Amino acid sequence: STGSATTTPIDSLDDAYITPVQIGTPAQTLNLDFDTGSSDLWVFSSETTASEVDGQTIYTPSKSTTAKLLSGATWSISYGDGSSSSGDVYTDTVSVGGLTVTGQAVESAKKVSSSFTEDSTIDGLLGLAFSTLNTVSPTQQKTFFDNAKASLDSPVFTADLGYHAPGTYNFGFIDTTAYTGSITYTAVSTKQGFWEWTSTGYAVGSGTFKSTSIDGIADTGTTLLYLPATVVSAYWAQVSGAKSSSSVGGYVFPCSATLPSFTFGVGSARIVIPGDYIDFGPISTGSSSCFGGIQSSAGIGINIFGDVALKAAFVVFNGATTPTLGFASK
Repeated sequence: STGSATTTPIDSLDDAYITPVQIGTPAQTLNLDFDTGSSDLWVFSSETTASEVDGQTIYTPSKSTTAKLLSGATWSISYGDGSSSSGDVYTDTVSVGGLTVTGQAVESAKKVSSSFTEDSTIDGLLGLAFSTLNTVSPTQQKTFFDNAKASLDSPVFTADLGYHAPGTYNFGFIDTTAYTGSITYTAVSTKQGFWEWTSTGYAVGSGTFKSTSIDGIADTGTTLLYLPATVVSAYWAQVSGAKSSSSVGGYVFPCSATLPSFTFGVGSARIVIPGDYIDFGPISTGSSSCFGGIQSSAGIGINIFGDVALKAAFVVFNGATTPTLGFASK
């Protein structure tokens, strides 16, 4: 089987992308943030504290004839950005882009942190990291991809995120018309539960490529590109007036500046992030200080190839017995 769904930016900055997901019978369609950095499929629901719901579409298990409470199971998750959610668990039928999984664990939120409440466009998350990170207790649950992968024509999914435009998540096939050139595959470590890989280096603008190993994770649920402070400093040094601001929480630059591109290595191949993808706009409405899309990872513990990086590529998440990642230009 295969599936194919369009993913749409939630705002003019590409701060996140939402993909419609059909849950239950009759279908309830919720717009979920596909997140290759986590492993829980959780949703706003009829069980979420009413004061913590503000415009989201909710899943109501009682209205689904295929929903079944997963007796005793609870979940609680805290994300790298300090947000969190928790609740109980149903199994139900879940379909993405025509691909259907029966018995999928659908984590119903009873509580969500403020950042989720305040974002009316995201109705939950669909984790696509490895199932070892799933938070359901006492019986850990499988991700949608893990449940689907036996049925898929090929055990893969692809992320083709758009720059200021919709893109595509495909399951079970590689759309050879969606990219240019060839796909370069690179090794993945699953030891932390992430799509963790090692970039071969970087270049800033038209500068020379620096060969150096940069271990990091491919994370569709992170907006920005977080890299070691040495790399980030080398990038912003090429932007006149750019500076790291403790008050704002990272590198800012004059909105009048033209940003250089940033290149990252995938084996012997190179992915070029155009400079315009690194512009996240004014730090506050009307300000002439703009927020940079490449930031330091020093205070994270891990480098993160977020959407700024991934949207410059056609990315293959190969879930074969020995997983790999593939990157092509597009």
